[PDB]
Formats: sequence, structure tokens, C-alpha cells
Amino acid sequence: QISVRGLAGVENVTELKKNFNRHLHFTLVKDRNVATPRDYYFALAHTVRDHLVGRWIRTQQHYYEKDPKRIYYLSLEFYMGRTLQNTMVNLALENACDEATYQLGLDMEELEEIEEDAGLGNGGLGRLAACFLDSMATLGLAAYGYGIRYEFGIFNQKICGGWQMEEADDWLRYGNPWEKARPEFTLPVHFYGRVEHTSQGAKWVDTQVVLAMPYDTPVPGYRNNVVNTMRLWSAKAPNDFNLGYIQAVLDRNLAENISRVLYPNDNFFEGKELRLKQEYFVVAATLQDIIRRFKSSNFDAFPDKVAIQLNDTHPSLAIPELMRVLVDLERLDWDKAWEVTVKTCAYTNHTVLPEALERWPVHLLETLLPRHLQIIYEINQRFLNRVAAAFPGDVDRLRRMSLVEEGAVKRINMAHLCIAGSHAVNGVARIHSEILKKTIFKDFYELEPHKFQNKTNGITPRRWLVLCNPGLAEIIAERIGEEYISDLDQLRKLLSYVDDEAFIRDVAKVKQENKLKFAAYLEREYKVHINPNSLFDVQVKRIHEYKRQLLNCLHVITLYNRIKKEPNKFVVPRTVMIGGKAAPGYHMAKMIIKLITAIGDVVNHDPVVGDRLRVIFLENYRVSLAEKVIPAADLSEQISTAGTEASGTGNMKFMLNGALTIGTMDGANVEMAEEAGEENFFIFGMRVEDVDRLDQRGYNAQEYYDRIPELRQIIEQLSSGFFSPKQPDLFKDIVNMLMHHDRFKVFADYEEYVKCQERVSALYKNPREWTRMVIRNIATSGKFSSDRTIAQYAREIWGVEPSRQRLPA
Amino acid sequence: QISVRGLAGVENVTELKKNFNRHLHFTLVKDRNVATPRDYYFALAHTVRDHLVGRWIRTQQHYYEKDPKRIYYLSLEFYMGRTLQNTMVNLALENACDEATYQLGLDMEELEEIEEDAGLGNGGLGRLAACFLDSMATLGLAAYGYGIRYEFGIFNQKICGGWQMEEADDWLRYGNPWEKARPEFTLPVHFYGRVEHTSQGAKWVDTQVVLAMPYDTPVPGYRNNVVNTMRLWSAKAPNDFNLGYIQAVLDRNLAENISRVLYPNDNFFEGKELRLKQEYFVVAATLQDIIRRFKSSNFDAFPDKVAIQLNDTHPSLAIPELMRVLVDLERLDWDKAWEVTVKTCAYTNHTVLPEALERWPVHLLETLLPRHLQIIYEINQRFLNRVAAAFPGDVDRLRRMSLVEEGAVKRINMAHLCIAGSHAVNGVARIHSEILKKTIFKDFYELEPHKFQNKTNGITPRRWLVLCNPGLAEIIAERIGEEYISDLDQLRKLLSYVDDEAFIRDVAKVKQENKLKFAAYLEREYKVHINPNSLFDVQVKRIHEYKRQLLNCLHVITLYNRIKKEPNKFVVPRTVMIGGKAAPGYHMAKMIIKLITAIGDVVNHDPVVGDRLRVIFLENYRVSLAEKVIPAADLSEQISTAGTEASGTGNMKFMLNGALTIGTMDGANVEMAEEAGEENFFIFGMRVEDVDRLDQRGYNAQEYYDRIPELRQIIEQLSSGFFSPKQPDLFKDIVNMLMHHDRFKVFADYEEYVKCQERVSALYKNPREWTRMVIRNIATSGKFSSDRTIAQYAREIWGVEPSRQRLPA
Ligand SMILES: O=C(Nc1ccn([C@H]2C[C@@H](F)[C@H](O)[C@@H](CO)O2)c(=O)n1)c1ccccc1
Ligand SMILES: O=C(Nc1ccn([C@H]2C[C@@H](F)[C@H](O)[C@@H](CO)O2)c(=O)n1)c1ccccc1
Repeated sequence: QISVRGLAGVENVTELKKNFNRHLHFTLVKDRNVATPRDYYFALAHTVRDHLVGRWIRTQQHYYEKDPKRIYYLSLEFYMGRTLQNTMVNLALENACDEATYQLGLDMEELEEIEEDAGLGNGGLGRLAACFLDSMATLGLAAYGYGIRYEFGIFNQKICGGWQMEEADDWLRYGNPWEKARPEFTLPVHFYGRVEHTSQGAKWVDTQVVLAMPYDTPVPGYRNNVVNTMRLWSAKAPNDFNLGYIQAVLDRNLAENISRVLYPNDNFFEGKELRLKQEYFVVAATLQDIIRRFKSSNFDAFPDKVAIQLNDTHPSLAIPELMRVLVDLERLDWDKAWEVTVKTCAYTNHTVLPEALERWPVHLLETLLPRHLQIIYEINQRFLNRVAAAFPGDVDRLRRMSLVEEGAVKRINMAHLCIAGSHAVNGVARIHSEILKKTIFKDFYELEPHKFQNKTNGITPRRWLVLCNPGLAEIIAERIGEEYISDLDQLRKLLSYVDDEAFIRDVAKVKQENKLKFAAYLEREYKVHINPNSLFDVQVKRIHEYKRQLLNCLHVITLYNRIKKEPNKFVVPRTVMIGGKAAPGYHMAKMIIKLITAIGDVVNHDPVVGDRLRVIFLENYRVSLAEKVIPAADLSEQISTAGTEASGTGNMKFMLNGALTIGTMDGANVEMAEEAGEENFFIFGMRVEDVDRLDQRGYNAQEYYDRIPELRQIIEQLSSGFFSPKQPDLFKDIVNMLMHHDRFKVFADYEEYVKCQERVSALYKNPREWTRMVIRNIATSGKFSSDRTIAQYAREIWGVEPSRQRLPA
Repeated sequence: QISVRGLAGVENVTELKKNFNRHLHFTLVKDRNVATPRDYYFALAHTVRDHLVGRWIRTQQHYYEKDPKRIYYLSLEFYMGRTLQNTMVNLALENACDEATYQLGLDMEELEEIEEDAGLGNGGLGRLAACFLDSMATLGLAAYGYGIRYEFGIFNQKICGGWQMEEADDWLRYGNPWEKARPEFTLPVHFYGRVEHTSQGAKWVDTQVVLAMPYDTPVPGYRNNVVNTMRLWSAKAPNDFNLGYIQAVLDRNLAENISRVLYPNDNFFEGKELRLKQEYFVVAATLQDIIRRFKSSNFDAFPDKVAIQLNDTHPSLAIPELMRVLVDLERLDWDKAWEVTVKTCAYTNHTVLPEALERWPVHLLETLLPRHLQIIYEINQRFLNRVAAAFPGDVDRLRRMSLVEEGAVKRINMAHLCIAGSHAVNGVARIHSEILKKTIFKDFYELEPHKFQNKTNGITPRRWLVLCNPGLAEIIAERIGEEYISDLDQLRKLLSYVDDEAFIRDVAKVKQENKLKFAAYLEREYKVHINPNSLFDVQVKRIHEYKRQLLNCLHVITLYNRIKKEPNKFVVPRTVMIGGKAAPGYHMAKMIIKLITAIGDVVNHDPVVGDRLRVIFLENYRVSLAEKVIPAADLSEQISTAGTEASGTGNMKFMLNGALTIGTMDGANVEMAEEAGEENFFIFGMRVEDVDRLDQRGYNAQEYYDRIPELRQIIEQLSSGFFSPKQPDLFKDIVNMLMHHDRFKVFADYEEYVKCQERVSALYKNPREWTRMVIRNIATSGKFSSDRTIAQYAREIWGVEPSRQRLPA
């Protein structure tokens, strides 16, 4: 139907149809008379999966023969979403499967909606890992993603009476056709026990054993016949476990609880024992697998054949675990072992918020991992000896840099452990990486400046354009060809079309079609009625105070109050959509969701407003929903307080898909504006330096309330019960926080934000000039492909060359 | 290679080879370079499974079109063993797969050993259910087996220092290629809650819900293209379950514990709540499935289209559950509902031992199943009104017949509930069925004589001859053809060969080959050295006092003592093998295992004995081990105290496979001896009437000890520490039980048993006359095919005609 979706040859279509029918009969054990749409989805998934296996076996055989340097990406989160369409895209099978299913009397898009998301992450950090796997395969790198196969991923969010409710995400209920269990490569992991010292070194004894069983999922590169592996570990009790009789069998559950559920708290550290067990479990099983594979090729060459990338500090125990194995089991001396470890490991930081840093109580490590605690103390002593030699007499530096934090409870700072034991430390956007060198890791940067790098985040143009926005991918390919899909810098060629009346019309037409599709989806699956001619104003991301969904709320109420003040005045109509999940224990985030729905309840039912303003809370935001709403957006809200969002990646998805951005100079927004030109971006608010000035002086929210009459009115409406008539004091916590305890200075950016929003509305009144600015954004989005990002990791950290060359089919 | 194993045609062999290679590549995702024998087993299992699915789909479609009366066999145990060879046998694929695998460079028998047993039962009752499924499919009946998919079946038994140790039977670890999950047919099951009375009847409210997810396994008939279904339910928590957050997800395990593990106690009732939940879970989900299927065809015709067979009282809650559904949900009046229930249900009793009867505490039923308790009280009241009208003034009869037992704790007698609510009640051998009418159910037989039947047990000649003893099946088919495999009465034709010198030699040759094979197996997999020329004397069955493994022990010690007394005298050499699992909490049974190994330790290492006597404990006895040892046996020990073993089925397996029987006149032994002729059986000991005489008088074990010098010596050896030098008093519990508290009168049968054993040894000295008696046994074993048994259930209980006609291929 459309060219970017590949060929639908007679031979291929014929073959797909017969393999579909074979799977329905032999694999699903059904006939057409009893088959449900879910059966049809599974028959299709099994048919596409068959096309992967040949390439998967030959890719792994090739790595064994050629023995390249292997890249191991360790993460506690992989936010993968759905797999069927992504696989078809990367294999050039989409049009053929479309034709084949059409001829069988089926609608492929309907079958695609049956697949569950693999929701094994919370947000940006987990989705980054997923984009990275796609780019590593597309660039022909010998890479493996290693994680945990959670039985329950991120909860499903229901909204009841305006409140978030959590439901278990039982994503494996119907089975997962993409994974292959490998019970034959099961490995033991040890917990508790104690340390014995012999003549021949330390011994970790009397441990409890949990088994780690791997499940492998294929990761196809874009049309290069490369298929890499994501290996996820599942916890199993050993068979002599606890072995009155009935209870001993039932208690096997205790061991298997390790892989049961993803912790849903992002940007807030809780020192729970089960989380620590999860972190060690992934690290210990992964490291045995790495060493196994290396021996099947003397540890001097270890860093030449192995790179380990730590996705934040979550897998930081890799550092002392690798030391444990090299020293205790392989009997290398300390200094040699340490050299190998440092050259092998590298660490990526994703936040500067203090409450998000992992600082584990020593008493936990003492009981659970007694040998690792001893290794950490020894690392600390030797590291601080170096600091002392470089900065003699600087006793406070020693306290600041220690891996051991003194106090009420002693803790281990995992970020300090990661810097000490890695040859490279990177932030995730230029501004973030600079803040690391100047503030939180300043001491470490002074000691070892060579370690610190930047690697600005990116997104995969496969999932985030071709898959989710085929209409836009097509009008682009018509002018410039198909090469941009794996070389996104080619989008620059589109600047020579900014005055092309045909292109302008095509860009605007694709956006309108996207909005109609999404406007209909809202009514079908959620029974809500929106005007598709309105400006689609969207903020989708996890709910946190720093992301300032509340500032968005203040603008919405301002617009409503202005309308009620002058009802017969013209305003540009808007549909304001906000979505995202809150962490189950985060009270303020749950209150913000309730406020948004409460505003909707008032605004959406005021007859004087008409269809000039609508406020929609988008329920259960997740990867598959993102693929729908992002192509439909006109305005992307990226309004975190300057200095708080390390990079952002949602921002990049919106830029690629033809939305304009309103945002602060924070995270990757700075580089986006630099690429597109500041004239083509809606920048507002305090810069980082302005925030610091305000902190030195002292932030007084009262000053703003006193001097801005429009802001005062809103606060009075909130306090008095305007948005909660039956429960007048419902929002008192929100008002109190805003007035007296606001870490993120919502009031301070209010005036400039409202002013900037007026400028957005002004441009939207001129469709032709709106679209020309859109083209300037899409055309300059090339830097933000994760192919660029991964190529920089490869060259500057891992020491390997990317390859765009195909393997034989 | 051998004719009974079918054809190996060029076309078939070619096809099997290519489908094997396809499964290895696409299903297992391996090449030949990395494949292990387990991979090869799975590729073969998937290849054979493909041949079932066509017939499975068309069998079930046929039942929908023709709408026959459906038979539902409810059991908490299905002791299935391995599936691969059984499937090949029933599909006539064995020789072809043998050829195909040979040509691929593989040994099929080696791959067969990789499959795990489906150990979802304890012993005779569970294995009977498995033989029954095979016979129902072979006789073309529209039958479904319904049970629980336990994650852990009967424990694996290890012997450590002579003691039994239990290990979890993690049989699903590598996957089960035979089952198909059907998450689409998931059904809710309710627990706890309370009863409300409305104007329109009772309502069961405020319940906790557990989901029941079915898994279907194919059951192929013997070469008739019929494939029936065994549907096993798995427990799942609902997704809003318990829905701080982390714990609520982890607590889902509580619900899912219902299907976690098989209770390993046979013949001893424990009133554990988890067991009650298991019993209701299977009944509630099964009954919804039955009704669903019936509606897709007015409840008057219900008994015309449905039969429910209760395998003991374990699924007895079907009776009040069916009443609950018909009265509370369908709104039938009580009397009509009861008529339907009685005509639908039938009950099979498997034991007379008082401690095995299910008598559930009323307080358990009150809390867990409040509505069912009310229904049971109402059933009881109406039943006792009938007893009172038939036997006016007989107040003690009313107490004896009540479903409610009075006392310390009130209990419900589930056996009484089953008789009241079933149109048929049967025992499992003629002697057992007579004991039911004369003793434990005498009152019920007087009230409703028409309800009571006999159905003597049987075994399937597919698993228990063709599969496990192909050598014997072949020499038989050479003379009389292949028809006997589904018409076992044809074995009578073999009587005309009792004087045939060629046949005599062939029968003896097959036995010797079986013994050599098993003698080698013992050395390979268990490093133990036996003489294959010795008489193989075997007792394999679950360990219980009533089965009298201890009497066997007394004989063994007698033989050892006689040898030591006159070392240079000739005796017929024996290998005495005893095997079977003990229930984890049964102390005496665990002591008996230790005694057997302790005797072995002394006997097997006495240089004066030589290889004239060996005592072997066969570890981890289970279905796959039975298939090995039974064809190797010369002597079958069936020596329960008269009146205690309801039928036995192991006895029948040994008779079919060319062992002679030493046994009491108990259970089916009586009918076996009647079929073969008493001259061709080694019968000894008290009859039932002799046991009763002894009970009236009072059993005094001292009298035997005082009057039998050989018995006194053994007891003195046991007490003094002869068999436990380092632990002289180890066996004091055993001696005390024998001397003062022996319910099963071991001493009373001792003299006659030893005498009878001398007669066995005498016949074994004359190989030709031994074999002629063997032929007379095999020739008269036809009555004990489960095809005969199932045909009687069909005609006399279920009201359906068996059919040997094929479905189209
Ligand atoms: O800080 C935690 N979890 C985080 C931290 C940062 N991030 C984001 C921030 C965003 F700027 C960036 O674009 C994205 C990819 O780099 O990472 C995120 O998604 N989860 C955390 C995790 C577990 C426990 C406690 C805190
Ligand atoms: O009595 C119980 N469990 C039994 C009872 C009898 N049986 C056997 C006895 C045997 F004679 C017969 O051949 C075979 C088939 O009919 O059944 C058996 O294998 N389990 C029981 C079960 C659960 C809890 C408590 C007791």
C-alpha cells in the first residue's frame, strides 16, 4: 500500500498464508470455526517469529567464529512495548503480512492491538535501554541486553472517581511467543552465609542458593539480517529447597519472589531488601554467563573482549562481584583484578535529584552479601589513599568522597562506587554532564578528569517514526528516499522544501489524519468527545513535582477564567491532554492526578466554554499509547524546572513527529533548540543560573501571589472548593505546598509561561507558518537518533567500530 | 524390526525426518552442532504430537455434531507416567520413528528416557484413572477426565543412609509438550463469604474469587483415530486481587497455592483446609464446564446427556454443588433438582480402612463453603425421613446412617453423602463389593439394594504389555495375531500351546532377556550387582502396614538364617526386590524402609551367602520404573492381610507379564486364581473368615513367638541389634508393634507363608514346568483388561454402548 512498508510479492504472500494456516492448526490446535481474534494474533506472531530464527542462529554462530569484542548492557528495566509490528518493520515484512492477512479475511491492525506491552520498565531509563538494543543491532554490534524477567511489569492504571487505582500487569497470562526458555543454561546465585579466611584466601560459605533460569528474546537490526539477544533471568528454587512436607514445597515461593514484580518507584530510593536481592541476582547470573563465554573464546585480555555498561547504579554490584570472582575464585592478585575491572566497566548517570541516589544501609549488605561488603571497604580504603596523596591535608574532601557515608545509619553510596570502579562516567545531555562535573561529582572530576564524558540521549527512528507514523515516513521518503531511516541526519535535506507548497500541504495533511485517528480512538475505547480542529496540547510522562504538571494546570485554569471573563471573545480552541502514572506511595503525585480530573469535570461541562477548551486525563500511559498520541500532537509540553530533567527522551519523539515544543532550557531541550534554532522553539522561564540566584536569596512564593492578580484568583479558587464543591478542602495539601514548600518554583515561571503560551496560540492561527516551523523542527531532529548516541558509546567508551554492512540472508 | 510395532514405510520415514529437523530449527531454535539429547527428545515429541492434532480436532467436532451422552470422570489423581511411547503405540508410529531417528544417527530408546513422568497420583487409585482414560478412548466413548494440574506431583524418593528423603518433583521445569493451555476458557471459583435469604431464594455473597485455567492433554485410543481430552485446572489469582503495592502482588501466591502440590498421603485422611480447597476447586470449575457444554447442545434431559463418575469421595462436593447450581441459579424446585442429581452421579469406593474415610469437620465447611453445608443438612434431613419411614422406631439405624457424625467435633461423612446422592455405588473387586454390602454399608444396602454393584478393576494391555514388554507381545502375535491387543480375552487361544516346545522355549527366552536388561540397568543407573539366573522375587507398591512388606522381611531373614545354619546345602538362589514410597508423616512406614536396607547391608555382604541371596530396595518406584521391573519379575508378592486390599492392580500387571503369584485370598487375587485355576497359583494364609474368627477370640502375637522357634530367633535378632550394630535399639518400635499392637496379624500367616515359599522354590528348579504354569497364567489374564471393566461401567452404570469402530483418518 505505501512504499516504506516493503514489497508484497506473490511468492512471499503465498508462503505467509500457508504458514499462518499451519500455525493455526498445529500450534494453536484450532480450526477457523472456533478461532478468536487472539488465536489469529498468535498464528501471525508465530509466522513472523519463524522468519527471525534463521538469522538469529546465524548471527550468534558468526560472533562465535569471528570472536568480536562483546558489549553487555546491564539494566534492571527494559521498556520494550509490543514486538509484532517492530519485527515486521525490521524484516521488511509489513506489506506482505498486510496482504496475506487481508486475503485470509483479517485486519492486521486489529490483530496488532491484541498483543500485550512488555512493560518491564517505568519510563525514560527503561525505554532508553529498549531504543539502545535496537540501535546496537542496527549498527552490527555484538551486544547483549541482560535483565530480569518480571512476572508483573509496571501496573495498569485505572482512574476511579478521579483517583489512580493500580492493577497487576499480568502480561504473561496468554503466553509470550517471542521468548525462548533456556532451562539448560540455569546458573546458581548465592545469598547470606558468612566469610571464612583460610591460608589460601577468603571463602564465602553456608549460603542460600537461588537458581537463575534464562529466557532469550530476539532483537532484530533494521534490514541487515543481524539478530542480537536480550537475555532475562527468572528465579527458581532448587529442588532440595527446604527439604512439614507440604509447607516446604509451598515455601519455594519465597525464593521465586525475586523475579515476581518490577519496583514502580522512579526518582525515589527505597532501601528494600527484595530490591537489593533483585540487583544482586541479575549481576551474579550475568557475570557467570560473561566469564563462561570469555573462557570459551588469562584475564589480561578480558577488557579487550568484554565491555560492561551499567545503566545507572542499579547493577553497581557488578564491580565488587567481578572483583570477588577474579580474586576469590580465579586467584588473581588485588591490583591486577582491579585493573581488569576498571577497564571493563563504565557507568551512566541518569539524575541529580538527591532522593533518587542509591545509598544502601551497611547492615543490609552485612547480612545479605557479607563478602561484597568486605570488598567494598577494601576498595574504599585504597581509593581514599589516592585522594589523600593527591590532595594532602584536605580532610573534608576525604569525608565527601568516601564510598561509606557516616551518620545515624552507615550507608554505601553506590554512585561513588561506580565512579571509582569505572574507566568512563557519562551524563545523558550536555547540560546534565556539565552539572555533574561542577556540582555533585566535582571532587571526582578534579581527581580523574579523563573519566567524565557526555553522551546525549536519542530515540530509535524505527519505532518512533516508521512504525508509529507511516504517513509521515512516506511523504518524507517520496522526496528524499529511504536511507534516512538508518541515517537520520539526512532529514536535513528537507530544509530545501520549507517553501514547497506541495510539501507544506502534505505535512499538514498527515498531522490532520493522525488527529482524526486519535480523536476517534478516544471515543471508541474511552467514550470521550473531542474537537479535531483544536490545538492538541499534550504532556505525557511519569507524574512528579519536578516535571511540573501543576504549572500546566495553572495555565489551563487561567484560560478557563479568561473565557468566563470575556465569553464572546475569540480564542484558539485547545484540547489539553495530560497523562502518566504515579508511584503507588507518592501522595502529592496522586493529588495532582485528582486535580487534573477535577479541572476536567468543571471545564468540560461548562456550556459557556463550548468546545473551545477540553481537559483530558489520558489513562494508562505506556509505550503502545505513546505510539498513538505522539503522532497526533501539535504542542509538546517539556516544562521541568531548569536543572532537574537530566535529558528527557519524550521531547525528541515529539520533535520527530511534527509537534512544536514549549519548554524550559533544561536537559536535551537546550540541544534541540540549538539544532532547530531558538526562533523555531518556544523557550521560556528561568535558566539554571536564575534558579541558583533565587535559591541564594530564598524563594518566597508569597511575593508572586501578592503581585499577580490572575495567580491569586486561581489559588483562591483552589482553597475555597471551586473544583471540589462537596469536599471544599480537598486540595489544601497542594495549596500549602505551592505557598510554603515548593522545591520546584512553580510560581516563578508562571508569568513567562502564560505569555509564551499566547505566542503559541498566535502562530497556530496561521496554519502555513505553523507548518513551516514544524518542517524546520523535523528537518533538524537527526542528532537525536539513538544510532548517533550508540555510535559515540561504541567509539568513545567501548572501543568498537559500528558497521552498517548486512549479514547474508 | 518387530511386527507389533507397525510399518516403517519410505514415505512416512521421509516425512518424520523432515518434521523432526523443522522442529529442531524453528521450535527449539538450535542447530545440530549445539543440540543435546534433551533437545532431540523435544524435537521427536513435537513431531509425534503433530500427528495427534488432526484426529483431536475431528474427534471433538464429531461429538459436537453427533451429540452423544458425555462421560465425565472426576478424579484428584491421574497417574499418567510418560506419554511419548504410549502415543507412538496408539498411532502405529513406533517402527517408523525408530527408523527415522536411526537414520538421523539417534537412539530412540535413549531419547525416551529423557521424558519426565507425569506423577500426578500416589498409586493404585491414580493409575486406575489413567488406564480408564486409555480404555474409554479405545472403546470410542465421549469421555473427559477432569482433575488438577499440580505443579509438583508425587515427590522423588532418595535413600540416604537407609532412610527415605523427599525431593520436590519439579516435572514442568523443561516444559510439557503434550498440554495445550486454554486461558480463554478460564472460569471463576468462589470461597468463604456468607448466605443471604431473599424473597427469591438464597444468595451466596461476599466471596473470595480464584480463577481456574484449563490445560488440555490428548488421550489417543488404540488405532481407532479417536482422541479424547483430559482437562486439568490450574489456579490463578484475579488481577484486582488484594488491589502495600509490592506485598499485594506477592500475596497472589496464596490463591495460586491451590494447584501447587499433590497430597502424598494415601489410605490416611487428614482434614487440611488446603486439601478441601483443592477438592472444591476441581468440582466447581468442572461443573460449570459440564453445564456450559450441555446448554450448547430444560434439565429433565440432563441425565440423558451427562454422566458424572466420582473416583472415591474426593470429588463428593459435586453432589451439593450440582444442587446449588440447579436450585440457587437455575431456580428448579428441590425435588426435581435432586432427581436430576441422583440420576447423573455415581460413586466408586476404593477402601474399607476406617482411617482412610473422609470425614470433614463441620466448622471447616461452615467457614469455607457455608451454602454447601446448608444443602448437606437439607439432604441429610430428607434422607433420614426416608430411613425412618422404612424402618420405623429403629433409632440406632438413624444415628448410623446420618451424613452428620455426632461427637467431640461434628463431622460430615462424605461416603454417606455419595451413597445418598448417587444412582450407583460400586466396589472394585467381587470380594470387596460383598464386604461393602455386608459390613460398612450394610444399612444402605438394606434401604436401597439396587444401587450396589461390583466392577472388578483392570489394566490397559497397551501400556502394560505392548509398550513395556514388546518381546512377549511379539511371540504371542506370531501364534494368534494382533487382535488380542484390544480384545484381551483372545489370550485364551494360548492354552492350546501349553505343550508346544517351541512356545515354551520362546516364553522362557523372553523372560531371560527381560531379566538381563533389568540386571544391567541396576548396574548402570544404580551401581548394584545381581545374578540374572536367580529367581526375581518382587514386591512393589506403596509402603503400608496392611500390605505386609514386613512379612516379606521375615521370610528373607528366615532364608538367611537357614543358609548360615547349613551353608553347604543347596538352595534356589533369589534376588529379593522391594520398592515403594512412604507417606512423609507415616513413621512406621519409614521404619520399614530402613529395616529393608538394614537387612540388605547384612545379607549382601556375608561371604558365606555368596550370590545365593540378595536383597535390593528399589528406589523411587513410579510408573516408568514399573514398566521396567514388572516384565523382569518371576514372582509377584501380593500378601496383604485378607480383607484389606480392595482389589490391587499391580497383581494384574505381573500376571500379564509372565510372573507367578504368591498371595492371600484378598482383593482381585481371588478372581485371578479363579480364572487361572488354584493349582496354578501360590495361595496361602488366612481367609477373611479366619481373620474374623481370630478377632472375636483376640489376636495374641505372643502365642506364635512361643510356638515357632524360627520366628523367635528373628525377633531376638531384631531386638538385640543384629541388623543395627551401632544402634542396638533402632528397631524396638517395630518389635513392639509386632508383639503387642499388630492390626494386620503378620505372625499369624508366617508359617503358611514360609511353607508356600518352599513350594515356589521347588517349582523353579524345574524350568519347563515353571514356564507351563506361566503360560496358563498369561492365557487366563484376559478378564483383567480395563477394556472389560470400562465396557461394564458403560453398560451397567452410564447407559452407553462401547464402539470399536474407527473414525476416518
Ligand atoms: O532515579 C531513578 N530512576 C530514574 C532516573 C532518571 N530517569 C530518566 C530521566 C530523564 F531525564 C532521562 O531522559 C531518562 C533516560 O536517561 O532517565 C528515569 O527514567 N528513572 C530511580 C530508580 C529506582 C529507584 C530510585 C530512583
Ligand atoms: O484411601 C485413600 N486412597 C486410596 C485408597 C485406595 N487405593 C487403592 C487400593 C487398591 F485395592 C485398588 O486396586 C486401587 C484402585 O481401585 O485403589 C488407593 O490407591 N488410594 C486416601 C486418599 C486421600 C486421603 C486419604 C486416603
